[PDB]
Amino acid sequence: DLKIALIYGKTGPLEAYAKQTETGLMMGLEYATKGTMTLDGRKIVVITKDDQSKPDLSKAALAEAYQDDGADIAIGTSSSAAALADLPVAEENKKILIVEPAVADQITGEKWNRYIFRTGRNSSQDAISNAVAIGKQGVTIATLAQDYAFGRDGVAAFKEALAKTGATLATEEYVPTTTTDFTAVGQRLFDALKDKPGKKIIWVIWAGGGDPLTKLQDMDPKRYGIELSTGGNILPALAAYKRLPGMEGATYYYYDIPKNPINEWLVTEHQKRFNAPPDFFTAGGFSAAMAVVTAVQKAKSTDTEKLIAAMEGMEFDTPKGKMVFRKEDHQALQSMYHFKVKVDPAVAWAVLEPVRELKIEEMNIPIKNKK
Repeated sequence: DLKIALIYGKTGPLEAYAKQTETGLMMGLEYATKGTMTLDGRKIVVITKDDQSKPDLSKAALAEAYQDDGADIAIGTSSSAAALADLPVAEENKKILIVEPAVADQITGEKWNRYIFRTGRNSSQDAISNAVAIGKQGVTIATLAQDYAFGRDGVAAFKEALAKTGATLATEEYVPTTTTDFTAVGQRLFDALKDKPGKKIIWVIWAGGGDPLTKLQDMDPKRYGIELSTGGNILPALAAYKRLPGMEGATYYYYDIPKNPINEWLVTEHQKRFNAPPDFFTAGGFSAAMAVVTAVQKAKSTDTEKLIAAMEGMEFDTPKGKMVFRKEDHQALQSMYHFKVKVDPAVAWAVLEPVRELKIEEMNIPIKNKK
């Protein structure tokens, strides 16, 4: 009777992540309902739809969920390109789509509509949290990014947040997306910082292969008194960070950082069931579960207009503590975590030790959905 559709890239390149989203969603619904899978008398049923991270298949799966399966609400999807394609389907069917995990800023910006909410963090939250984490008086930063919208828009968001922190931005380098040799750009970055007083940091934003952090580290930035910094990542990706002891940045999640009853249960039970800790996608799927149950409980209905009214400005509890759907753009505001890398040779990933929890009010996330 409460029918939730999960759209996810169960097969294809994002398979591993999609499976984690599903695990988090089911564990979150279990937690929220004390294992009953019922809410105010309604049995909760989850319908999963594999979109193969293909946008045309995603649009069709979501329509099918709303129209054939009678889903009351949907959560999706793994690929930002698929999620962006899906947004008009929510509007056409007058049903809510809770976006999770897709991060693309445009989902709550230029391409947003009133039926779209998002529990996943957006790419602006990633960049901004990094600026707030590392930006202080006595710090000078140079940035390295790929020459494409993700890189440029990420550095733009970082730069705007950094301006209020007391840190100075010395230079911005943008290199072809396919760059694998960082010798030339590395030297420009080092030359831009080496004579500055105080602390000097190269902050990197990068998607895909190329391994700029390792390649810059191989050039020995410490000889110029320069530190490297980048955002956090999923556990398999953190293996590479074992080469960067003491590196700081900000992350969406690391299992051992948040200390709250929800995360405590999630971590303990996930380890018991699967012999591994929860990751980004697990935490986000859980957050989406909690958003749905809190909304339906508050609305006392699955009517879409009642759900929108209930969800705008709505606080809900997650493994990351409190999240709130901002009324204007329906983006979940949420904590982010300033970390410092610790290298434990017995652990497969670099350990992200807590420096500070960046609370919701510590980050100004721009509102970009005004047309």
